[PDB]
Amino acid sequence: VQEVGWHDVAGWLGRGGSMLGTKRTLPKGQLESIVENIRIYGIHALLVVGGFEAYEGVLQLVEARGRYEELCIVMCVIPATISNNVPGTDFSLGSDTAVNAAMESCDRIKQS
Amino acid sequence: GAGKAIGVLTSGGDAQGMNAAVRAVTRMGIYVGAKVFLIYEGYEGLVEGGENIKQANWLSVSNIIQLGGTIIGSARCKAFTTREGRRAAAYNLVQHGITNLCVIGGDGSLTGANIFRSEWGSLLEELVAEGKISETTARTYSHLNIAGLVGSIDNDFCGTDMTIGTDSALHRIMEVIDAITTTAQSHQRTFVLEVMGRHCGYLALVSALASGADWLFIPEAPPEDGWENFMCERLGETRSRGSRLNIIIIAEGAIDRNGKPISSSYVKDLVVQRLGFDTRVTVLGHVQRGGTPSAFDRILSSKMGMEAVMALLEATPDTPACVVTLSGNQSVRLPLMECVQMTKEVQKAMDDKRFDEATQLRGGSFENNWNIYKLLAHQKPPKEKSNFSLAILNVGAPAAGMNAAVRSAVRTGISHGHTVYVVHDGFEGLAKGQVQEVGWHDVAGWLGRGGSMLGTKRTLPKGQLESIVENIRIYGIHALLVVGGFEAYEGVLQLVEARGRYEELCIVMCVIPATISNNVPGTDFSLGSDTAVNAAMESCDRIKQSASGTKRRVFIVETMGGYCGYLATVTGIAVGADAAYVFEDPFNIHDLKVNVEHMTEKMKTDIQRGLVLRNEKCHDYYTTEFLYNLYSSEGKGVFDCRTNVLGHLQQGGAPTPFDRNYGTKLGVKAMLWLSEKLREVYRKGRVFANAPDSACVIGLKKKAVAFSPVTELKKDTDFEHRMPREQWWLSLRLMLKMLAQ
Amino acid sequence: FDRNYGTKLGVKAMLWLSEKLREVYRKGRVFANAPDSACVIGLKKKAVAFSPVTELKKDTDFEHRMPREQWWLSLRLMLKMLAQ
Ligand SMILES: Nc1ncnc2c1ncn2[C@@H]1O[C@H](COP(=O)(O)OP(=O)(O)O)[C@@H](O)[C@H]1O
Ligand SMILES: Nc1ncnc2c1ncn2[C@@H]1O[C@H](COP(=O)(O)OP(=O)(O)O)[C@@H](O)[C@H]1O
Ligand SMILES: Nc1ncnc2c1ncn2[C@@H]1O[C@H](COP(=O)(O)OP(=O)(O)O)[C@@H](O)[C@H]1O
Ligand SMILES: O=P(O)(O)OC[C@H]1O[C@](O)(COP(=O)(O)O)[C@@H](O)[C@@H]1O
Ligand SMILES: O=P(O)(O)OC[C@H]1O[C@](O)(CO)[C@@H](O)[C@@H]1O
Repeated sequence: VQEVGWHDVAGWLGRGGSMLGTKRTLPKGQLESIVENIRIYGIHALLVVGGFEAYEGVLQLVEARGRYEELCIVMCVIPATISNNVPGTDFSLGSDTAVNAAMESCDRIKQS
Repeated sequence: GAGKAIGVLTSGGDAQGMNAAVRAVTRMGIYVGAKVFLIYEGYEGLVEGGENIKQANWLSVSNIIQLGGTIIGSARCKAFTTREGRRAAAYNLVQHGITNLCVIGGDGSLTGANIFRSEWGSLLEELVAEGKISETTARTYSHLNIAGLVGSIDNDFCGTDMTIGTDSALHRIMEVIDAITTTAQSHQRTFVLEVMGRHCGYLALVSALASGADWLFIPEAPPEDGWENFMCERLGETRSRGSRLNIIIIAEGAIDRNGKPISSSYVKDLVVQRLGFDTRVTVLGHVQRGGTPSAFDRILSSKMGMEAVMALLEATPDTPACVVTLSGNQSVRLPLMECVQMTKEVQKAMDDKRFDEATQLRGGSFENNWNIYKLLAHQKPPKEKSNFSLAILNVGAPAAGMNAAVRSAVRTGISHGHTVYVVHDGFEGLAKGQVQEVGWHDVAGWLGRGGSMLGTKRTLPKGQLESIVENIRIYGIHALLVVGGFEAYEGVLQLVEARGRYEELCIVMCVIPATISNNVPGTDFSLGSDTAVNAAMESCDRIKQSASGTKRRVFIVETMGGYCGYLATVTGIAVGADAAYVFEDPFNIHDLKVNVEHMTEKMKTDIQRGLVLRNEKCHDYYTTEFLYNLYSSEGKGVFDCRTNVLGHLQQGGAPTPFDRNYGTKLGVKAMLWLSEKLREVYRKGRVFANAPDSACVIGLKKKAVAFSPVTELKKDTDFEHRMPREQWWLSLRLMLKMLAQ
Repeated sequence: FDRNYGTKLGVKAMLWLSEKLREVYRKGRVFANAPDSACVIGLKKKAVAFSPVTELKKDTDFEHRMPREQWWLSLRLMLKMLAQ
């Protein structure tokens, strides 16, 4: 974990993929370590932008509140995955680029 | 569904409750279409035969249910032991055409009955051989079927949870001991009471537990060597440290480690010699075998007699002899020889000094009760000194036995080293502070006081939830043992839903259901309903006596109980009411017309009286005034009617021994569970209980305790009518209806 | 061996089952709660033994469905040495 400033994220608008890096890991395997990092840094909100595994992970943190104390923390998901499969959203962030790439690939195949 | 005959007889040691069993057996047997014979004197009249036996109708067993003992004698017999008496009895039964025989009595009568069944065929062969009876009659009556009821106050029969008449004997013991405790406290006299109990100390343990007696003698746990010094240590410790009175219970079958009997006279001589405390000795004698049977004995005996007749009807010759008993709180049916031999093996192993083997053979419930009483009796020095905190509240209406549960909760909490607080006036008081610490001696002697000493209210928390949060923070409470009624359950539910926005309410909560209506969910018998049923029983008995005096009269009794009709149903069974209108059984004008018609027909017979109950809110429109007008109008010319409202008499006076013991048991058990959760969720030196498992209702399920969580139960309650979705006791309404013509 | 082993296990398992079933019958109803009421008949190193089913749980790999330790691991040295 590291603090971020205003200039630290300038120019990242036009870069594909993810700059911070992403994973398919789920919290409940390492939930104790997540609790330790939330306490040491004293975090008070998680804006978990991601795909389906983001939704499932936030669900696990919600039900993890029953025993753990510092997971009483505001959480906000942002659905971003090409498949457009997170619930509660019609268009997920980043599916349009995927449809366009599929469109261009199929156009080239159709020409062949 | 029957075209055969039944025989009913009581034998062995008499115990109040027999008359109710005979009434239920007779009326059920007639209701199915069989022929019932009343065998006076038990086995003696059975052998004698002739006039001692007579066929009975619906009215032969009327106006006896409220009497103790038996009306048909139960005289002990000897000739039935010899085969000459058994063949004479078989001749009498065949001459009356009895092929099914329900025997009520102890283990010895059942043993003799089972032997008589085992040789029935040979006896009929002998009777045909001598020419007394024809072969065709012997072929018609070729088999005998048996159903046994354990009528005893000692409660030693191993196959049964509760034997017929033991609870009423505990009532007689409690009447006597409450009388003694007055003079004992007055003159600082240590008393010695000698209860009954052949070779089972169940009556002694239950009386001691329900009375807070300072020492007990029972054969299941004989006192260790040199127990006299331990007597001196305990009695000196209590009497020096505030104990005005002291009570010593002694079963008549008490023994030592060497099996030698310990005389009550030895107890008196020891206490006088070693301490010089002014003291006396008393033997309750045969008072415990008589009196008006308690409501539990009437209801139980009626149900068990019904089930016994059902067993006789559906039994076959290949089926062995069976006894109808209680497991948990239902009517199971067990084979006879297994329970008899189990009882002989236990009693013999006790005689053989294999005390531990007898302890496991009897059942763990006895040992758990013995351990609970030992813990609660005298103060052991605590050592843990935990950091937790407790606030025990009384919520709802006052109900007999709530003081007992609060007493056990405090003392069990102290034994675990908590810092228990008592909050007066429920959630209303907790909002206004009114919190004080409690010590061990602060709650002594509250076992035998009815109502609630701390005070109770119907207030719910959500109106003053902010003030509750302030008081939880300032006192730093870490658990709430909310003993109370339905409003307790709803209040704890509000605190659960309030956890989402308040950090202070992340607190373990344990409900204890205590309210007369028996309407909290997740519990079968709520603490303090038994005293209410008994008070309703006594009130209706007095009204029934008044009605029988002025012939041709009916009474409309409006019992309490909220929307739940447990109280109206069970008291109707316990007093033989003509009906008990209840919300759970919707009725229209046609049912009331039918009930009036039953009353019109019944008024032609000898029993020119009636009684119909009504829960206070069993119907939106049909008020008690409406029923009074209907019965009087349509019953014009044959009888008149009067109305009564058993108001807060239902809450009863002193708590009955069952409610006293049950409160003590729920207090200790809820405290052990609470001290389990309360440390299982300990983290960062603080408690954080937020899962739904942390808010429960300790309740007596079918077999034993179960801790159902509040949120799961939320789907099994009707908040509008304030009662659970499904109650277990609806089957009893069938018995109530069948026992009326 | 499989016919003999099947026959011998069937007899001995049935005998143990009848023994315990007669042991736990009391007061007219069967009631089997202790862990010894559920076991696996198996030929141990020497002869037959009845291991409680729950007690074996600490020596079972439910991920891969096999015991933690197996006796036949010594045979792998046999296989490798007998080959060049
Ligand atoms: N070995 C037996 N055979 C036949 N009947 C017996 C036997 N033992 C006891 N009884 C019966 O028990 C009756 C009364 O004896 P008792 O033991 O005092 O009654 P209870 O059943 O209450 O223990 C006797 O009349 C007898 O019929
Ligand atoms: N209130 C009591 N009533 C009857 N017997 C008791 C009572 N208290 C103790 N005893 C008997 O004395 C035995 C040991 O006494 P106890 O109070 O447990 O001291 P300790 O901690 O040394 O065991 C107990 O097992 C019991 O048999
Ligand atoms: N007065 C009563 N009303 C309703 N049920 C009762 C009454 N007395 C006893 N019972 C039932 O019979 C059971 C007998 O309890 P007992 O053998 O003394 O052990 P324990 O109290 O630990 O359960 C009780 O648990 C209860 O289910
Ligand atoms: O019966 P509930 O609804 O559980 O509440 C307990 C008390 O409420 C009652 O209705 C009595 O009402 P009040 O005491 O307020 O007059 C009884 O059922 C009982 O004494
Ligand atoms: O000798 P009795 O009249 O049977 O009375 C004493 C005995 O009666 C009993 O009630 C037997 O039913 C025992 O409890 C008691 O020991």
